[PDB]
Amino acid sequence: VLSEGEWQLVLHVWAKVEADVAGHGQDILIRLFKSHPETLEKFDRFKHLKTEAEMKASEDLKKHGVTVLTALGAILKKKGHHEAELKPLAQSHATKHKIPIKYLEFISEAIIHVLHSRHPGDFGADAQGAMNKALELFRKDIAAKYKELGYQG
Ligand code: HEM
Repeated sequence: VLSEGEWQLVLHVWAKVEADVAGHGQDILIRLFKSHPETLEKFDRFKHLKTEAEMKASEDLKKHGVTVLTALGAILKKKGHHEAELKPLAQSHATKHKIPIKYLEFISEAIIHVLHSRHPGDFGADAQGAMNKALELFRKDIAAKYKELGYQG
């Protein structure tokens, strides 16, 4: 359970993300795909992209970055009371898109890296720990729905 102080740190940096959702979404998906190439293979939409330059030029990848960060932002602004928003996301990522929990750990590392790079004055170590905790809470609760459905592994 995050404290109110930890939520404030998370949502303070998140409001900075919201000034450039698309740019962040690009940088986070590119870092995920470069750091963990197995993740790119899960997207038939993107698996043609073979260089970072082709990634950065793809408008469809930039669109999907916005989709991902808009969904994450709506879950973070619920401060933990996010059951309605996670149900459908866990259901599609377990049963349709076939994404292991560990790749949600990987995209959480890429989100934390990109926020540190873009917002270092609002993303010191207090806020990095709080955002770590918020992304762990997201993973914990998606993993419980995976397990329900027979996909925790
Ligand atoms: C912060 C974590 C994530 C969030 C909030 C998120 C959110 C979303 C949303 C909102 C959609 C479209 C609606 C849906 O299908 O449920 C989607 C689609 C999808 N996601 Fe995620 N996602 C996340 C992580 C990942 C990861 C780590 C992968 C792959 C490694 C992944 C793979 C996919 C795929 C393959 C689609 C379908 C894309 C398409 O072909 O249009 N997701 N995601």
